[PDB]
Amino acid sequence: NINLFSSYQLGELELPNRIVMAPLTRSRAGEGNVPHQLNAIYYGQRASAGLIIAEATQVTPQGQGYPHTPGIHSPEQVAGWKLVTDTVHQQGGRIFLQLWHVGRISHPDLQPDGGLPVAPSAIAPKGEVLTYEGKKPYVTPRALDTSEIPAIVEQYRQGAANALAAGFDGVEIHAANGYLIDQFLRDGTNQRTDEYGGAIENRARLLLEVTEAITSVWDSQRVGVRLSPLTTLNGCVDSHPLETFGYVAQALNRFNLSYLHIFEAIDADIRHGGTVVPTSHLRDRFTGTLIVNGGYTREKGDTVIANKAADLVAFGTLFISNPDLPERLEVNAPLNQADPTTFYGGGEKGYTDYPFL
Ligand SMILES: Cc1cc2nc3c(=O)[nH]c(=O)nc-3n(C[C@H](O)[C@H](O)[C@H](O)COP(=O)(O)O)c2cc1C
Repeated sequence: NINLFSSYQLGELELPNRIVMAPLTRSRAGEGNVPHQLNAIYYGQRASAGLIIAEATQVTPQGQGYPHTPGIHSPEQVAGWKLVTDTVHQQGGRIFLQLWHVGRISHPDLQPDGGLPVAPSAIAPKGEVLTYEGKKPYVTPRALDTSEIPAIVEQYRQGAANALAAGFDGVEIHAANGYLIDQFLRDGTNQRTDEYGGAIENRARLLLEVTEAITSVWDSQRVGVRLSPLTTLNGCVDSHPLETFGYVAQALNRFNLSYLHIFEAIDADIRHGGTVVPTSHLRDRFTGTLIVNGGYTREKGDTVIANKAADLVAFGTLFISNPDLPERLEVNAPLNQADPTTFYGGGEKGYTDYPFL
């Protein structure tokens, strides 16, 4: 009778419970997009998680899309992240870094030399993007040349190598929420006519090449992949999500990965006649560890573990406000209410000052 509090063997790591801290952008990086002591305190406070997945962290300068997110491309960033991994390990926790490239979801003001964001296809996102000077309209990204795809893969490989030097326990490839890899996956954002567009094997190719490069740096059971099959975030939608995401789930088996992590869009059920990609479909086609996420509670997490629908359950919002979420869920304590006004940017307030039980 396994439940959220059951231990789990994730490759060589023994997780003390099945509760994962989802990756959460908090936009509190210092100069040079470098993590600092306050970020180490924040993650250390949450080290009772079975596994922490750190916030999305750009693998290269062009992969930044929002002010003050941390990177994993410079020696100063590695040193700052080692403060974080040192603290988490001292607290007896485990932490993976989520490796990011935002693709088109950026602005020239955040790019080297004020250049265009890059993407599979030159299709502007709708609406506005935050810059240092304030909100501005998006521009149209540059479509990468076929010859530049190896450079993207190499940027991910280097980000993964830097994460290894920073003392992480593993890495998660951010292939969700409409960022660069997801832009290639989904046909709403990828109109390419080379071997990276069109057929599903072509749209999946960037993710698979990135995965192969990263599993050349890390043992493969320390590499996870995140997908979000039915999100509409960032204007990124696929026309045949069951076929697309079911193909990816099966295609990842041969890499012997740490896990596949699914963020189940919060409106998946109401935004269709029903969910067009039940997670069961992905559970059936990926044979490894499955993390599920999106609106989970103690009740719902225990149910999915008991029914064998998932192995691990990641919590986002609740881990912002409850540093000791595992203990609170275990003893059925009150939960602190998250304050969205301090999710992104700032200092201690709404970051390290949510109380323990
Ligand atoms: C403030 C905030 C920042 C987030 N940043 C990231 C991120 O860096 N990477 C990611 O893959 N998802 C990110 N997400 C999505 C969360 O990981 C999670 O999937 C989502 O909030 C749903 O889970 P929940 O209902 O447990 O919060 C973020 C969500 C929030 C609320």
